[PDB]
Amino acid sequence: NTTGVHKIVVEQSGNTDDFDLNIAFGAANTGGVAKLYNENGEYLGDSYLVNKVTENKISCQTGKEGSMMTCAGSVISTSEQAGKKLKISVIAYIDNKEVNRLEKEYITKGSTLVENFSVSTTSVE
Repeated sequence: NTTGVHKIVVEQSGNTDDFDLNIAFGAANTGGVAKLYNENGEYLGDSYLVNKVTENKISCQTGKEGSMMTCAGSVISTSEQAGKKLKISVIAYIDNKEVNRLEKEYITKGSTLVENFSVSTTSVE
């Protein structure tokens, strides 16, 4: 069964001040639209959108009847200096069992860097 607590953790490290990290989370339950919760179990709404993430770790999860979760993100550089690095890890879980992972490293070239990513708990290999 694919039904359980669907969770996606986004982590950033490096020159975090020289980038803008924008992430959006969406999920589905066996009943319909899923409620979203943070690590402390606080309700976030049915869509969780964080613009210019300042935290080094962002987490989003469903209830026990979750069927899917998607995380879409964008990385935009805010520096004219080349060689600024951002490390991103996107880890997907179903009942605290890792089901998917994306590891990315972004490096500035002097021009505006516009990068995107999309990770889901139900992505087929």
